[PDB]
Amino acid sequence: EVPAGLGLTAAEYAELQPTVEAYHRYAVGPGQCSSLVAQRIEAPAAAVWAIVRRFDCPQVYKHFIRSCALRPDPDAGDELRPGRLREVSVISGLPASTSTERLDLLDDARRAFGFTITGGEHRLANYRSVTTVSELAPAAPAKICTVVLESYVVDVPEGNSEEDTRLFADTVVRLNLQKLKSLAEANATSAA
Ligand SMILES: CC1=CC(=O)CC(C)(C)[C@@]1(O)/C=C/C(C)=C\C(=O)O
Repeated sequence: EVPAGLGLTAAEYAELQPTVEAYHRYAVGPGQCSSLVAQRIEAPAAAVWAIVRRFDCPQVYKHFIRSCALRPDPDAGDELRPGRLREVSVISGLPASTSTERLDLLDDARRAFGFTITGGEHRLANYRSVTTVSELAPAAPAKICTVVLESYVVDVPEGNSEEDTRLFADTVVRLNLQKLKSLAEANATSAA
């Protein structure tokens, strides 16, 4: 029952399906499309999640982001609560110059993250994203495998097709996850 084109095996998806059925699901309207991307990372689940949970600094693992600035505190000092907004700057030439994104879900216990795009300069509208970090622990002593799942839903512009939009989003998402992998694996190598 593994969704087509995912990148995860049957044994792996069987464990992750509760996390898939809980955090990654969407109601897709005629002018919308959704997708789900998986990334395997060889690194502890805490290290990967520690990078992902930082809403203030997405430019660390996110490929096309030159700089980012977080909006000042509406009465929350030490912790980033859901409802916070950030303003993201993107490299030149891309469909988007800049984006304003809001924190939707941050759960440290269940290791789930999410955010929505409100406004800015870009073609993609109403982009909702959910990122979960999951640990697959072998009963016998094997290497560490952490699986990151990131799903989204987005509106398709009237001039753009569904593939062209989805291919673009999948591309950005995977470059983000490949960087997160590269980063967390280099950090997990030096520590022990
Ligand atoms: C790099 C870039 C180019 C655009 O045209 C749209 C937008 C500004 C939203 C974007 O930041 C896309 C970000 C995506 C798809 C996922 C994310 O970051 O989690």
